[PDB]
Amino acid sequence: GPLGSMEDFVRQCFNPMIVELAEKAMKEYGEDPKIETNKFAAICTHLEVCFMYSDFHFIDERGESIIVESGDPNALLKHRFEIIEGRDRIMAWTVVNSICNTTGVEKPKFLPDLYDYKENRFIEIGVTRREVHIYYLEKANKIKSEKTHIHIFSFTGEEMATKADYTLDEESRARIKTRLFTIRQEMASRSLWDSFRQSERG
Ligand SMILES: Oc1cc(-c2ccc(F)cc2)c(-c2ccc(F)cc2)nc1O
Ligand SMILES: [Mg+2]
Ligand SMILES: [Mn+2]
Ligand SMILES: [Mn+2]
Repeated sequence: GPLGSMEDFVRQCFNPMIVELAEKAMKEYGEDPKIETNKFAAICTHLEVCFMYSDFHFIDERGESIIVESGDPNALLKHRFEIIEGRDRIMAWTVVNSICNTTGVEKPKFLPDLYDYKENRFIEIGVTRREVHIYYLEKANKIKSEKTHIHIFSFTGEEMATKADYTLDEESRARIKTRLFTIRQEMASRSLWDSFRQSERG
């Protein structure tokens, strides 16, 4: 088929909010979305996964965890996850330090992606175009902590998580996997997938 542009793909297939947050993150770290386009798409994909991981998960009146998949969460409910990824540097650390000083959970030395109020731990989300075990070890090596929980997804449906503790039910994780499959399939239709896959480094 005709070769599409990654710019077009990102703008067509991600919510404008996600795209805007990704552009802002790249600007902050000194890279141009129109030049490092595979990186741009990876940032959007990862941000979306972070959002999808948190979506629909609340804590109820009794203080335990439930899923409300409809946009009418009753007002006594609190979000189960705090989302860190997508915030600018200052705000991200502001949220992390808050959680930490408040819970006694010690401060991570690198920004994690989420905080889980049910399991009382930070989470690092990975999304990899390579094998999940190799990417898990890479993430883990920036952590000598042992406290930040790691959850890796690949575009082929494999996952790896710290202590084989997957945190979420099968259906929630399946939503994420389905979305990654869709992203892969659409990129492939535009002849962008091979390059995007091959461009991952570590
Ligand atoms: O797990 C993560 C991966 C990335 C990332 C690394 C390399 C890429 F090519 C793309 C994404 C990021 C990340 C998010 C925003 C940003 F500006 C840079 C890296 N975050 C994360 O939490
Ligand atoms: Mg970030
Ligand atoms: Mn992150
Ligand atoms: Mn991450």
